[PDB]
Amino acid sequence: AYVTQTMKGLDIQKVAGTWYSLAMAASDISLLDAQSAPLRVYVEELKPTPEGDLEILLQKWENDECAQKKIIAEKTKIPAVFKIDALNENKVLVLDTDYKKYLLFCMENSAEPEQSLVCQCLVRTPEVDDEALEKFDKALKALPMHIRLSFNPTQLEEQCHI
Repeated sequence: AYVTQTMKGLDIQKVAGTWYSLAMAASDISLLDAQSAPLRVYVEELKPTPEGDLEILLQKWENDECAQKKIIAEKTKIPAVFKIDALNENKVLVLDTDYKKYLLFCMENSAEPEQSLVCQCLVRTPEVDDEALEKFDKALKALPMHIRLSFNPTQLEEQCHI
């Protein structure tokens, strides 16, 4: 069995500083509603707090702007579930990350958000390569996303559009 959750001992501290969004996708277009969607962001850099939580900032596509999203993520003691409590977020589930090479986690916020669950697999892979994508076919792609998004690694080396 190749696990199927967050890994136990999945310490977000193990994924700190790089996140490439090979793809971000949503289970229901509602978490993905909008040409750019609110929870459809690619990650530029993670800044793990001194060790209590992991504070990671990312880039967001706006018709013309670069909006930025806040991820404050603590599962309790802080391993892989986090409430980020900004932009309709309150709980994040990281199913994988640097424990395999890729990361799997979506944002959503408990009130009636499970129809808000949009997983994001951040990359680092042994290449900024669809490696997370094939593994997406399985990671977050392993599922039947209803709005699904994936970009190439070539631009992943650039922030926003510039």
